[PDB]
This record gives sequence, C-alpha cells and structure tokens, in this order.
Amino acid sequence: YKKPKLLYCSNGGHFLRILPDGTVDGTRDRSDQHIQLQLSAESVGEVYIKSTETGQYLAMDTDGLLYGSQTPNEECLFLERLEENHYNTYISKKHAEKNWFVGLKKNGSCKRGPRTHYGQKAILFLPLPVSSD
Repeated sequence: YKKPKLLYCSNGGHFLRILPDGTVDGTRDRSDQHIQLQLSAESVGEVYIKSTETGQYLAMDTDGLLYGSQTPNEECLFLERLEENHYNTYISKKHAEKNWFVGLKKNGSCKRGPRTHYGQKAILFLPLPVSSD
C-alpha cells in the first residue's frame, strides 16, 4: 500500500512492522514490505491500528504480548496521544488500569506487557507521514 505513517519506535530506531501471519516487530527501514499500519479512530483519542492492505488488527493480548487480530477488538483498541515532541503513544484501552504500551524490544521485536510504561523511550513512536492518511 501507499506508505502512510512511518511509526519509528524510539528505542533502537526501527519502524513498526506487521507481518502476514498477524505478528508484529521492528524493521530498520520504511522501505520494508509490511510497515503500512493505519490508526482507525474509534473516537476522539481511541484507535484500532489496522494493516492498510492485508487487514490484520495490531493487538496486545492477555499477558500483554503483541500480535494481529482478525477483528477490531479491545486488545487492538489503543488510546493514542502525543507525549515527547511529536511522538505518539498507543496505550491499551482494554488494559486501562495498568495502562500498557505497544513498545519494541531493542533488536526490533515486540515488547510484551506489564511494565511497558512512562520511563523507556520504547513506548514513544515518531511518525514520519509519507502519505497524508
């Protein structure tokens, strides 16, 4: 798909990637096959991140492991907001007690569950918007 928001994870510095099977990870370059993830707003803050083309819903599960659902469901339902100087943050509206964040492990893979929070850069995502969607 026509590449939208190049969500650079602030830890290590990979772009957020979502793979055919459903899973999610870090790829160092926006040029990758599968970085076309778009935030489908539920409302004035809350969003479902979908693979534009292949359709998988970027989801955080019951421990807090990151994956891709078939459907938009609360695991995929992120409260968005900008924290650092134009750096976005997708907080699980399901896990809204602990308030987990879909960050990446240094190497370029998903960071799981229940200490993803306001301390590491890992939670911060810098979008480079290529397409205006």
